[PDB]
Amino acid sequence: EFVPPPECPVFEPSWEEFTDPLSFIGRIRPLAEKTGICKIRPPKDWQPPFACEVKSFRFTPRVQRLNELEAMTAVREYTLQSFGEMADNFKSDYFNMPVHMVPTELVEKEFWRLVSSIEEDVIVEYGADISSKDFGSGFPVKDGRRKILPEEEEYALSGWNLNNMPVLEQSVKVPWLYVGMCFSSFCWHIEDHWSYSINYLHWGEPKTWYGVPSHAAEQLEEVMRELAPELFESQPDLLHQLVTIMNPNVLMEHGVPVYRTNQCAGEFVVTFPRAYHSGFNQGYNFAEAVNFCT
Ligand SMILES: O=C(O)CCC(=O)C(=O)O
Ligand SMILES: [Mn+2]
Repeated sequence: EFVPPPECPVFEPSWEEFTDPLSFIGRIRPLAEKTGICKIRPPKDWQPPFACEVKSFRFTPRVQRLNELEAMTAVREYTLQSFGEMADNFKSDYFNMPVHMVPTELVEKEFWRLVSSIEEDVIVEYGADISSKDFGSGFPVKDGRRKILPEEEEYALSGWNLNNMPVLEQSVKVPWLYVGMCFSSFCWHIEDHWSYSINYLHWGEPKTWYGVPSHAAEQLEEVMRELAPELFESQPDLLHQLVTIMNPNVLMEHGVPVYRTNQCAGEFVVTFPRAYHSGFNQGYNFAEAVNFCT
C-alpha cells in the first residue's frame, strides 16, 4: 500500500519570466529549495523541435533488476524505434491494457511493490547516461556544419536549451540523454559538487520524480546507513549512490520530507544543490539533463 508523497511545486512562468532561466530559478528559490525539486512548464507556444539524428541512433541499454537489493538478503542493442516497440510491448503486456491507459499511480504502486518483491522478478532496460557529443543533443544546436531550420533558430539560442546552461564551476560538460521504458529507474543521489541539475523531457510518457530538500540530506544519509545492506555500509557515497534505492515511504516514516511529481513531455525538472532525488519512467520517453552552476 504505497502512499504517494505530496506534490512538489509546479511553476508556469510567463513569457516575461521565461526569458532568463538563472534569473527565474533564483526567484523561485525560497520555495523550491524547501522541496528539493520543482517542475517548470514553459509557455505553451514554446515547443522545441526534436533534433537528434534518429536513423543512426543506436545504443545498448543497461539492464535493471528491480529487486536486486532484496535478492541479496541476454543483452540487446537497439535503435530508438526498436526500443520503443520493446518498451510499449512490455508495458502493454504487463498491465494488459494500452500503454496510455495505465494510470501513473498504478505504475507507481506496482514499481515499489516490485522493488521489494522477492517472489516475482522483473527486469527492464534503460538507455541511461548517453552522451550528447556522441549522439547529438535533443535540442537544436548551432555548429557550423550541422544545420538547422530558421523556425528552430530561436530554440538553438534559447537559454532553456540545455546546451546553453552555464557549466563551468569557478575556481583559481555536455548534456546526457536518457531513453526510458516502464519501470526504468534511477536511485537516490545528489549531483557532483552539489550542483544544480535540470532535466527536460523531450517526448514520451511521464518521468516520476521524488525529491528531498537539502536541509534533510544528512537525515536521509543516516536513514540509508541504518537500513542499507551491511556490505555497502562502508562504501563512499559516490559508489553507494549507485545502489541507494529506497521506498520514499520508508524515508517519510523516519521524518524525512519527500516530494513527488510527474514530469510530462515538454516540462522541466530542476533539482537544487544537495537535493537528493530518485525516480522511474512511466513508459517510453526521452529526457535530457545537465549539471549547471549558479
Ligand atoms: O532521468 C534519469 O534517469 C536521471 C536524471 C537525473 O538524475 C537528473 O536530471 O538530475
Ligand atoms: Mn540527478
